[PDB]
Amino acid sequence: NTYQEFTNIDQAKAWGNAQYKKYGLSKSEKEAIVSYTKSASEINGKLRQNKGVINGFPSNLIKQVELLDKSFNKMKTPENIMLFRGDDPAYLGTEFQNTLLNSNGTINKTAFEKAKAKFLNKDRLEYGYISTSLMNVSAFAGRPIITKFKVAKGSKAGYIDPISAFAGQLEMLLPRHSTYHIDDMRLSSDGKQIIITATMMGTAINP
Repeated sequence: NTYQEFTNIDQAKAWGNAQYKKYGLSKSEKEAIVSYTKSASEINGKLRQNKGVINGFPSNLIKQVELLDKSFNKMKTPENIMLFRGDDPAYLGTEFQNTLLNSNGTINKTAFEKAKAKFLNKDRLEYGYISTSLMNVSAFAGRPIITKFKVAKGSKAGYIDPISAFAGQLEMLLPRHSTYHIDDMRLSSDGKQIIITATMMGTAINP
């Protein structure tokens, strides 16, 4: 029914750190996660390019992917929670790359209508892992698309921030090959961003 939305950075940090302490990640799992924060766009890129098939990857990358997948057996959220992600125009498709944004920096309204027609009330499968934050952090202030994921209690989700190679993102990671349903899409008050609300469902990878 209701999803916890953190409104205070220290509260979010406190809750996240308490979750992390309980996971009991293996040494190999922690290594795989640290590496993921340094090289996510590459890993996620290869997963998208190959539709989740890792057979042709280098041996070290197969091992890293298997360790990440396995880590989510220890990383579940204990409550209904709201997660946040910032994205650039290519997230909506090649066609939006050079058309979503006006010269002035606002969302083009015709491009917006094409995006809702394409995505609103539809399912979407993501082959890569999904990096998110416990809040709408300053790092995505400049990003034209904000997604809010409703993640249900018991779902695979881990607070990896304490071992991230990068600071200040309140980072919660979700499994690869996950499906979410886009419930709503609207413009922000100042018209510079698309706010998407989505309900997270399952992943097809359960090692």
